[PDB]
Amino acid sequence: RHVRIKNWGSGMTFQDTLHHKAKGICLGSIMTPKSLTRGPRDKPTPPDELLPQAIEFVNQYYGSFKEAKIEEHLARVEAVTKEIETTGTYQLTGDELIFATKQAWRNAPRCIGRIQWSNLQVFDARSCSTAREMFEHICRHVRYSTNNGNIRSAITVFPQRSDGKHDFRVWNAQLIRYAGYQMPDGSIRGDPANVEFTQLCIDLGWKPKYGRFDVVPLVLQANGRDPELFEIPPDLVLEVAMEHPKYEWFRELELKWYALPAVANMLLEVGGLEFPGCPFNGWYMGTEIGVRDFCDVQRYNILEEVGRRMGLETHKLASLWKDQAVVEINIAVLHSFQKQNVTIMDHHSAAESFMKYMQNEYRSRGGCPADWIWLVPPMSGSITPVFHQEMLNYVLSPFYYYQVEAWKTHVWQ
Amino acid sequence: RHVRIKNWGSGMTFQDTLHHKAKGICLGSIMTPKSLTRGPRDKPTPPDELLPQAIEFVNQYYGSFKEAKIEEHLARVEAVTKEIETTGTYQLTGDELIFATKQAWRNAPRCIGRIQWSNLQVFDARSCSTAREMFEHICRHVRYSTNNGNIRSAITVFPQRSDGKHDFRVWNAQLIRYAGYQMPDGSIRGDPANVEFTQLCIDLGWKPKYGRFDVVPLVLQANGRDPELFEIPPDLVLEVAMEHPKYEWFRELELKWYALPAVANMLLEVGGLEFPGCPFNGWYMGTEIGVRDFCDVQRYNILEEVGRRMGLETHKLASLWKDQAVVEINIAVLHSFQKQNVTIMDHHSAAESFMKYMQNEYRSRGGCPADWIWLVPPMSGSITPVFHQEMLNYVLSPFYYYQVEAWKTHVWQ
Amino acid sequence: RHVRIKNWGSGMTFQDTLHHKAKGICLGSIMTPKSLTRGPRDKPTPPDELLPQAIEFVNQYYGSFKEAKIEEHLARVEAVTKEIETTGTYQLTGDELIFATKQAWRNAPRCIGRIQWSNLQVFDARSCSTAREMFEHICRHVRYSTNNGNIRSAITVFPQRSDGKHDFRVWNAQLIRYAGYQMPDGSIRGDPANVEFTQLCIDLGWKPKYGRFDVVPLVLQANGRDPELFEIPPDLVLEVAMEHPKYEWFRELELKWYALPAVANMLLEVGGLEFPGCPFNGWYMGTEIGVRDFCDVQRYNILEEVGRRMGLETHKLASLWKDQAVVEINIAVLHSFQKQNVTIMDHHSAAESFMKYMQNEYRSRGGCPADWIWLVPPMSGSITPVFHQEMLNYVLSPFYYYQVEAWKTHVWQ
Amino acid sequence: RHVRIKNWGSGMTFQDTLHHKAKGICLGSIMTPKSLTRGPRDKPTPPDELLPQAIEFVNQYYGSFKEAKIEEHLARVEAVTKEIETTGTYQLTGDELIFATKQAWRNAPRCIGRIQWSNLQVFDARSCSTAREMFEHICRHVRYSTNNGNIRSAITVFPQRSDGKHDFRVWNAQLIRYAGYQMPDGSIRGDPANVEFTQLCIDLGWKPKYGRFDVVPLVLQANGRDPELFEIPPDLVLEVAMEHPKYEWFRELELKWYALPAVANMLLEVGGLEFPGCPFNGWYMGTEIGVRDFCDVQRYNILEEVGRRMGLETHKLASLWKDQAVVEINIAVLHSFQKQNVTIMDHHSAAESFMKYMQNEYRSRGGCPADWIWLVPPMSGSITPVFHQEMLNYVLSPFYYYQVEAWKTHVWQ
Ligand code: HEM
Ligand code: HEM
Ligand code: HEM
Ligand code: HEM
Ligand SMILES: Cc1cc(N)nc(CCc2cncc([C@H](CN)Cc3cc(C)cc(N)n3)c2)c1
Ligand SMILES: Cc1cc(N)nc(CCc2cncc([C@H](CN)Cc3cc(C)cc(N)n3)c2)c1
Ligand SMILES: Cc1cc(N)nc(CCc2cncc([C@H](CN)Cc3cc(C)cc(N)n3)c2)c1
Ligand SMILES: Cc1cc(N)nc(CCc2cncc([C@H](CN)Cc3cc(C)cc(N)n3)c2)c1
Ligand SMILES: C[C@H](O)[C@H](O)[C@H]1CNc2nc(N)[nH]c(=O)c2N1
Ligand SMILES: C[C@H](O)[C@H](O)[C@H]1CNc2nc(N)[nH]c(=O)c2N1
Ligand SMILES: C[C@H](O)[C@H](O)[C@H]1CNc2nc(N)[nH]c(=O)c2N1
Ligand SMILES: C[C@H](O)[C@H](O)[C@H]1CNc2nc(N)[nH]c(=O)c2N1
Repeated sequence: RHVRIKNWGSGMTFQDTLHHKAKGICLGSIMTPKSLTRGPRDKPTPPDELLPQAIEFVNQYYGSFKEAKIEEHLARVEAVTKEIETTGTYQLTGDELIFATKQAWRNAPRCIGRIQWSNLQVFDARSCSTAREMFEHICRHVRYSTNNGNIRSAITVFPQRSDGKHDFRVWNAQLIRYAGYQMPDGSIRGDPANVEFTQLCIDLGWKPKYGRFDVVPLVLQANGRDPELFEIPPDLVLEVAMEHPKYEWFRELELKWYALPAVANMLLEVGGLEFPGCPFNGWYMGTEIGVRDFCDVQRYNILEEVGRRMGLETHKLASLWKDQAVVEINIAVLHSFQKQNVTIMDHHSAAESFMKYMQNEYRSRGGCPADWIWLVPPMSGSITPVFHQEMLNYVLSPFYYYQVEAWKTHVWQ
Repeated sequence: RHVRIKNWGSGMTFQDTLHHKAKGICLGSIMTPKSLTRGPRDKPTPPDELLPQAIEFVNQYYGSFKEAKIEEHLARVEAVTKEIETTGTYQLTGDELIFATKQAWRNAPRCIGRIQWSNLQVFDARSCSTAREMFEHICRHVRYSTNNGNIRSAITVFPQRSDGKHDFRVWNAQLIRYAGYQMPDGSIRGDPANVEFTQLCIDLGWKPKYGRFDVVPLVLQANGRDPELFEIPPDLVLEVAMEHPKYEWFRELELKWYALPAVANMLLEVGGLEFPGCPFNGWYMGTEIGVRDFCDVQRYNILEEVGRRMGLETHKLASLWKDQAVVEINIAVLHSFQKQNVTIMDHHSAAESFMKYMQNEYRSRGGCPADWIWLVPPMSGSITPVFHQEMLNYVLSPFYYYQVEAWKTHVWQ
Repeated sequence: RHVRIKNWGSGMTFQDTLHHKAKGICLGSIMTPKSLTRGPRDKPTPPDELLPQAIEFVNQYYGSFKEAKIEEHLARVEAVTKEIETTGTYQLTGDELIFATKQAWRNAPRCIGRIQWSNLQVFDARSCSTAREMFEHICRHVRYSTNNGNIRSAITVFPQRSDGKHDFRVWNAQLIRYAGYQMPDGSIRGDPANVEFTQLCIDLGWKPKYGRFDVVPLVLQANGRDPELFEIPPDLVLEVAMEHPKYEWFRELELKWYALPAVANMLLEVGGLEFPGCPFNGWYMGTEIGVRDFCDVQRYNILEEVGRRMGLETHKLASLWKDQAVVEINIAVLHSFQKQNVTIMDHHSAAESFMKYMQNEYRSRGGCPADWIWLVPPMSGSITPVFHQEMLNYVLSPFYYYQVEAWKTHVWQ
Repeated sequence: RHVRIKNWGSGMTFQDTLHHKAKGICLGSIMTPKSLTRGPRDKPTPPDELLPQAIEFVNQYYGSFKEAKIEEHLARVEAVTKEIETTGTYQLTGDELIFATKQAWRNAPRCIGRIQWSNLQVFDARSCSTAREMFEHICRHVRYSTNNGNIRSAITVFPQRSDGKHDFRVWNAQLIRYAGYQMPDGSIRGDPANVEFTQLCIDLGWKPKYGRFDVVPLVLQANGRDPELFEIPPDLVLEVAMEHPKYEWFRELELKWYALPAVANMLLEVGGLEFPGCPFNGWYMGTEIGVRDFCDVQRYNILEEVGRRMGLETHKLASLWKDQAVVEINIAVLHSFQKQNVTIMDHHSAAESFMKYMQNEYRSRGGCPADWIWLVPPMSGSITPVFHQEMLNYVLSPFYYYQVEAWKTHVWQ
């Protein structure tokens, strides 16, 4: 049974059926609902409970293939059953893992970038062992993805959970993020969103360097142990200085940003197994840096200042000065990234492509999970076509769930 | 059960309890869910189930007063219970109404303009009997709200619902909307969302004027009977012609819009009762006209034209040429409404005043129902505090529901 | 002894030999130098001193012909001597007259229109005797030249002056002009520059209408007699109402002007004869009305008002507000004229057309008399080629001279 | 004898007597006429042709002081007479020079700045001895007058002409001026009026830089010797980059202009002495950059382009596009110089003051020598009072004369 949804802009309608295949988990605009969280545990998933899911994942994987693969399918099911019954858990083939990481992306309902899903570099780092080693893998990763400014998407997978006590985790939210500091006059220099995390880093040893853009160290957690700190060697963090193609004074704001956006603190779910260490990256969309990173009040908040030097009437709020200023900032980001041969995509182009993605999804697998709230751009929203797209939002499997900030639960062994 | 609600903008965090007294009706971004609709009926609501709700609301009414008048309260509940007795339904004092309209405004979650909820003008018209009287009651409503420039808000309540066979309802979307016509060569002229309806109007005998800004006539329904067209007198329609502070050429586009946004076809629910005609108006928000009306591909869609006219790089999408037009078009709208002294609200001031309201509502009733998707303005979203506010969405009584539009069910006499 | 003459704009460089013929009469920018006036006299030009000037002209006339008839040159030269000896004066042949009016035009150093000179209607009114009769020829001239808006150049020539005591003249500076009146409160209303003359008319019987554009009557003198008033029928007075093509409000200044510019008060000198009655007209140049008639402080003086009305910064001198208004008014004039199918020439075309003329003159007769001060338009001067053209000013024969205005010398019967 | 002259705008007339004192020298609109030029010579000015002129000046000087200085005056008259009897020439006191330069400024009849005359830095450089020494002096002068943007007027005076074989002159017509080059395909780059000169320096060994705004070298001539080239230190050449305050695109024209207008190539006459080296500067009038430098066909010629940039009907003349652009360019010039904090006066302000200057001169020496052709701005002429003022032109003494340009008449060592 089918659910009707309409693109009010084109009149085109899809019939969504893939929903009636969803894990059945209005908590309305909540950023991190419980429904999308996967907490810690501390005994391994009951093996009885894991079995049906593993058959289901094996079944998904095999029915992904061009011709039927009967022989090897039946083989794999038996194989997997025995493995769980005898060992409590199971291991997945090198391929299975590729397929899952790609599928879980495809299933991520907040990612506008999804047209790229079939195209994802998969770093199998499951046999990883000290934080020493986690750090090395993460560099192998950043080097590949930064690709001399021609960003590519890639994922690095650290060994499954077992226990719920021997977790491999990156504690940082993103691989590369700017520090933020509470200054003695009560003011915040740096990135206010990160005041808390940086404190943690300082507490754990890091020398606080008191600057607008200091890159915070990796906080790496091997086998559930206490975390250890590593600094990403600077020449692997690729950055872009902001300038504006018309306004000189832009350069004087002395603004820059990193090229590579990588989520680190999220957990991957596959046929019942959980990986709490999987950092993945794509490339940036204009507005993320422009609108958010630079104009959000709780991030860099450069909006007021720019209005002032565009000489706008920053006091009559009705003059739309704020909107003008946003747009200039956003041109500046794109322009800088282009003037520099560093991959980046504007929100219009993104949305356009997402519409094509959404189209083939319905055409090919009967559906497409999507968070409208997340997918419609932080700026000039109803000008993009996704704005007028009725969309359904649901949890499939494989899937990327958020977990609980690691420090919130860790026991300092 | 108290539910946590954060404003990632400031940090300020609300507790929410009000959700609990919501007779609890992911249908994600669906424009009109069945959840939010009030269908047609052919019998009157059963004695049995109409009484509990009748009581419910009288309760609300009284425990909202100066203090608490104890036996108007038992003598009003005496009244109602014995009123359902002898004709199985009931009346509301010329005054329980003033309350429930103001209350159901307070309760409509998509309205960003709810700081003004107590400042409403109630036009009692529940006695009214030809459609041609409906017409006059509406023109009172209009001349009043238009107020020669300075807009005030008003609702007009028509007779409730007996058999359902005898409904009083306006078929229009809003009172003032522009007609849309499908031209000989297949092209469209006017407001293209309204083609549909303009068509219907013509079939009911309206002479089409084949013009971009023609005001479509009222289609009116006297208790059940077929509908009759009455055109509004042209000088009860206040309109603003568009021009730009900086762009003399903007006039050349010859664009204008109406002063007054009113909603004809929603149904009010009050402690059990249903009123299928209750038009209500407020004043316009900048974007509704600037962004939405003018820029939407399925509306006037002038964006391409304005960018040619500002000579931007209208072929390189990533030049943000779209985002600039949209700003400039909106300054035009905002500026034109000041130049001709007509109440208008830019989307910032709206947002801010909403945030103040939302704060009040959580302070004084422990909850504020809000549909994030509708409240965040259609341009420059994240530059308005509401974007960063987590919100809960729920239906209370009294409430304004959408109906299936008359022409689709109404049995043709 | 040719004089070098450089056009700094082009670099092109003429050699003037025609100044050698100048009757050799720094009076820098004086509007009416003594040497361009022909005063009254009160005895005929002495037979003696006239004779050579008559021959003079005669050779110049015949030496003008393509052909060259020697025996007619002699026949004419003979007729003339034998005419001057016996009458004391001579008579021009009809044809000689055409030639002479045309030549004096060519010889008018202040007239940018000269490209047109070979092409000019000549009305012979030398046999005229009553003032009423003068008035008839004049309306013939006006209907002819007005030509339903397609203006044509023409001159009407009244009886030569005989003894200086029997002059036929028009006292009016121009055939069509608006009255200026001195109001009781100090202020002036109408054409301030014309208060003076208006007064005289009132004095001779005319009823003042106290209106901004009131057409003054004709003040006509027939051989010596006190002048008489006739009003040109409103039908022969073609006018144009100013509107601007972007500013509706322009029409609110209720401005108009007349289509026909005719100098009436000047004196033609041919071969020692003086005709002090000879009005001639051409078509208007934009700027004459736009810059001069409307913006001269001592004329209609509308400039400040057009300023306020356009919204410019009219107390900051440096804002160039004075210069923007003058451009817009000047457009209104051209626009208005086009709009009503009435010949008008803008000052740019005029400039260029003069340059083509000047150059032909240098080619064909070795010189071209030219008053730089009068020829360079009253706005955007250096933008016209005549500005960078070095010129010589000098008096040839025939020639149009200024006269001492009649009322200043006339003795009244 | 008195000479009456009218201001047609104001009605006001002066009578002029100062002209009787003019050393008695139509040479019509000639830029650089014989009568205002001052020959080279090869003998000293014969002593007793000098004498009457020396007494004359000495008389003027003492006559300038508020209270008769009888003794000191007589002393100086004999002083001088002796000096001439015995040396065949004379020196003038440091003070007399200060007085002369100012008087001669007052007497230069083409300078609308003259309102300032009483107010001039006078660099005595009469002791000067080499071309290098000349260069030294000229910098003192530029750093002084440039005065950090706040322009001040100054004159530097090099040693009087002796036998006029040992002249001291700067061959450059102005101090700072841009080179103009004739490019290989005959197009002209830079300042086309300046081509032939720039070629001269190229030939005296300047390395041509082939840009738009190349500052030319100084061509210096000491003691009649051949000249030598010096380049002004670039940081003494203050320039203004041009931007319109409404049109961003203006900045894209990439125009700038120097801040200091200094005339070198003129000769000072005082009491029969000739100074062939006296460079003077004042500050700019808007128009001479905006209208002339930027719009003359023979200059930077931008008009066509700005027209295109502005959407104007550059193909239909009568649209007055040309007039509209010349305005905006001019605004840009003033606005640029104002924002960059550099003295400039606009042509209305200029003219309004000349008018006060004139009116004082009449009040107080019975005259004011004025070239109307040069005084009336190259734009909106009629809109400035001077257009309407009849003015007399004549040569007093002291006086700044023009010279045969040095390269025409230099005996090449
Ligand atoms: C072609 C490259 C990609 C682009 C252009 C892109 C674009 C985006 C953007 C703009 C967001 C929202 C970011 C924000 O709100 O702060 C997002 C969210 C997300 N994307 Fe992507 N994406 C890309 C690749 C990926 C990849 C490779 C994965 C993992 C396989 C992924 C999974 C997600 C997830 C899980 C979110 C949720 C955001 C959160 O709460 O942190 N995306 N994507
Ligand atoms: C005080 C003036 C008012 C302002 C400024 C205002 C503002 C707005 C805005 C901007 C919208 C969204 C428009 C759209 O998306 O098409 C809206 C929708 C709405 N408002 Fe208001 N409002 C006002 C008065 C009222 C009143 C008097 C009522 C009823 C008593 C009301 C109930 C609603 C409802 C139910 C909607 C949803 C409309 C729909 O789905 O068609 N508002 N309001
Ligand atoms: C094609 C038609 C003509 C045009 C466009 C034209 C243009 C002009 C203009 C623009 C002026 C200056 C007006 C002012 O500043 O007051 C002028 C002055 C003059 N033109 Fe013409 N002209 C035309 C025909 C004639 C004719 C037919 C004659 C006589 C044969 C003539 C002789 C003069 C004279 C004598 C002046 C100086 C008049 C004065 O001081 O009032 N022009 N002309
Ligand atoms: C307040 C300062 C001054 C201003 C604003 C000013 C303004 C002007 C202007 C606009 C011109 C016409 C320039 C042109 O068409 O190229 C001019 C010409 C002239 N001014 Fe000045 N002036 C100033 C000071 C001086 C000084 C200090 C002198 C010499 C002492 C001077 C002597 C002249 C001379 C001789 C000319 C004739 C220009 C030529 O053909 O080279 N002015 N002045
Ligand atoms: C794969 C990828 C691609 C891309 N273009 N951008 C990204 C952005 C990742 C990111 C960076 N900085 C902040 C965020 C989000 C806030 N916008 C993370 C977040 C924060 C919070 C408080 C809740 C939540 N659910 N998610 C996400 C990831
Ligand atoms: C009371 C009031 C105030 C105000 N400022 N603006 C308005 C706008 C009313 C309006 C005008 N034009 C179109 C609409 C709605 C779209 N936003 C119509 C609509 C269409 C559909 C398919 C669903 C829906 N729920 N509503 C609403 C109403
Ligand atoms: C034949 C012709 C053509 C044309 N296009 N314009 C005209 C303008 C005639 C005109 C109209 N209004 C005033 C004037 C002149 C000043 N502009 C009159 C005049 C006045 C004074 C005080 C002195 C003088 N020499 N000339 C002339 C004539
Ligand atoms: C002291 C001073 C002040 C000021 N505001 N402007 C100036 C003008 C400097 C200047 C710059 N470029 C050209 C000129 C003159 C053109 N108006 C040059 C010139 C050329 C010719 C051929 C003749 C002539 N007499 N004068 C002058 C000087
Ligand atoms: C499909 C999607 O829900 C639809 O385009 C909605 C989105 N948000 C909106 N928000 C407001 N305020 N008004 C609207 O019409 C819409 N349209
Ligand atoms: C309250 C609300 O959920 C929150 O501010 C969200 C809204 N939508 C978003 N959408 C994206 N893509 N990224 C964000 O950070 C947010 N913030
Ligand atoms: C004083 C000066 O001669 C007078 O204002 C002149 C200037 N130049 C002119 N030039 C033309 N063509 N017409 C005029 O009236 C004038 N007026
Ligand atoms: C030919 C004419 O004299 C030449 O183009 C003059 C005109 N008037 C001028 N007036 C000023 N002030 N400066 C100039 O260069 C000129 N040029």
